[PDB]
Amino acid sequence: MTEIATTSGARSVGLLSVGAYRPERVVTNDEICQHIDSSDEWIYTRTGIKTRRFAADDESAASMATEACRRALSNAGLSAADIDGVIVTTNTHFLQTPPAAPMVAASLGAKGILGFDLSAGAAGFGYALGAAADMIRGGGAATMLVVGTEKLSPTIDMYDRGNCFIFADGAAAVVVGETPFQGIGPTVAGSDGEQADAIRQDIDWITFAQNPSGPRPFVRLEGPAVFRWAAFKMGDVGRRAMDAAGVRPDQIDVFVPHQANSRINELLVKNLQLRPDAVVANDIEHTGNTSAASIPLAMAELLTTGAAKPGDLALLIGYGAGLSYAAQVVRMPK
Amino acid sequence: MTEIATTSGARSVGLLSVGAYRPERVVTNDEICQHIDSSDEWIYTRTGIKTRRFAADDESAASMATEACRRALSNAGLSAADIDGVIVTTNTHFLQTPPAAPMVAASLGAKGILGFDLSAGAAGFGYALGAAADMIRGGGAATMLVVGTEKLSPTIDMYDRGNCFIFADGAAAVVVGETPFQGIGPTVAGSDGEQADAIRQDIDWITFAQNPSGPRPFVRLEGPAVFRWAAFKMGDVGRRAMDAAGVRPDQIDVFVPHQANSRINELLVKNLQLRPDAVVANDIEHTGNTSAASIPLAMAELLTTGAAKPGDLALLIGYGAGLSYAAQVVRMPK
Ligand SMILES: [Cl-]
Ligand SMILES: [Cl-]
Ligand SMILES: [Cl-]
Ligand SMILES: [Cl-]
Repeated sequence: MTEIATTSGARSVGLLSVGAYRPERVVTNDEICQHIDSSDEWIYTRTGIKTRRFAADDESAASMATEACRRALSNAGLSAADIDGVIVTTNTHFLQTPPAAPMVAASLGAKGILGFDLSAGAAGFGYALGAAADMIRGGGAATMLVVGTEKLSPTIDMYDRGNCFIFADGAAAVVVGETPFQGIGPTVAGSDGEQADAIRQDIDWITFAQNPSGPRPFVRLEGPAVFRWAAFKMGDVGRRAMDAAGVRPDQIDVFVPHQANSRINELLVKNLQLRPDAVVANDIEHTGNTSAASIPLAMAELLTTGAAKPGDLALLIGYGAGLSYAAQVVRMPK
Repeated sequence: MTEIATTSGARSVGLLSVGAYRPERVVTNDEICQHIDSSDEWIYTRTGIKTRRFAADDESAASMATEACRRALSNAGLSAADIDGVIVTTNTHFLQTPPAAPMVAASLGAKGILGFDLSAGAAGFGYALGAAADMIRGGGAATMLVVGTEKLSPTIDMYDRGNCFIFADGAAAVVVGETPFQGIGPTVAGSDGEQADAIRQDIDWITFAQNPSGPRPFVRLEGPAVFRWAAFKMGDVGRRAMDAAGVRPDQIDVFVPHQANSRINELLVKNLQLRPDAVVANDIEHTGNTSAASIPLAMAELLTTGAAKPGDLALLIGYGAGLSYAAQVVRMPK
């Protein structure tokens, strides 16, 4: 008889670049406060958000992903031909099928490359990044695109005084490939499925399709439940990720938690025992909560301002719907 | 520069078991023929389908996935405590969020384990299995559940003369873990995003939500286009998968293509130059096309009839929406 072959690729993998796409339209707190009894002062104090970007009607999660990938490729000095696969992570691709990944690949001029869509709420980026790293190390690919993208705005109920000022749109991609030294730490992930209702679409699409003249679905957020969970549990997740990467808290240069709420993230900083001079992502102020796109958007922001430098040691922690979390230590890209 | 650590897992990974859930309700060709001009004879001759199963109204992709996982765990002699992660592959989770994986995990009594949803049409199982193997070999997990699940019945237009008799419901799960010998070969995958319309939801959920007085969304299949692509291209994909696994066509005991159409799979059998006595999955006769669930359901069927034996060398080829494909050689589970 015979034995199935065992193969592998390059074990040392890193981020070669990040590229970001932020839709043109700025929406201020004042504009949001047209339909709720609140204020700019209240929203900012409670969430850290001042403005956010909304995509145009002719844009989609897929279209924004493609643009982010184009920019990541340019920032890496690479072309579509250099990519072996693409993982699209999103929760706002509004078709059951086909998946966005093949269309994104085709738009980039690499229609034939492997790829799929990964959905895990905000934790989607960490899972997709870990999955790309795993695939590359295993020899299934040499270089990959991982893109987080969300068009959340069409799912927002603008009268919902719990979340209409939270969610927003955008996309950001990383090129993942072989590096001289290890650039992506082990994935630390998990969930709490018992709190699946905390971030949800309230009416499923089929129930809706069978009663379309009735209420339509919107995203709902049980804010305090998520706040409590994230603020209390993500510190341990961070410690596990640093432990797995073999780094001490005081070695982290840059902290990039999912941009859910500034107060949650501030509490995490105070729990994580980072250096006083550690750089902390605050992209939320002008980006809001872009779920799956949040972390790569925040990474791009930090590099843009120069607050983060290429090579900086970064701790990434994604947390959100499903109650799903995913974290890893990485070295900052270009 | 601070160095980043790397974990390592098992070298030899395989399918420990499969578990299958087939919904109670049997739907005959004639019962489908009620809103179209066709016959049982025609459907069977053209597609290889005699009956299919429909899930009840109180069932979902997620609920079926859970039951399939329960059975897979039983068939492996394992409990939920033995599982480190779960990947749900589906294209019919009818909520943008939360993802199904955490709720499946919670239902099984392992609310905390890592997991995510992966969408790639019919190729989803191959991608998820590949990702599970990659994660385990990478040391991110030791044992995983990979479950393909589909509730397509509510997306069927009974007046669609091209596909109303094609799609169906069901779920099947595999336990993936360390094995004495190599059980999962290298992943071979790719797509054709230029043919993204071939299998699609015709109207996106948001456009639909904004126009309730218009048509509702249904799944559409450009049958001939998919037939052509699969019949002409999947042979090469199979040969690539066998080559990567270091096995010859004449060493394959079992061929498990996606159950899209019996005549496509018959053509593939001939093209692949397999042994005269090689066994070809034909679960489609009483299952129809269950997209992501199709391959593991077919595997379970072959094991049920005894056509496949545990340990048998099997070629898997998933082909479907997005135009996505994923293939690998595996050893059959229990
Ligand atoms: Cl604290
Ligand atoms: Cl989220
Ligand atoms: Cl069969
Ligand atoms: Cl499909």
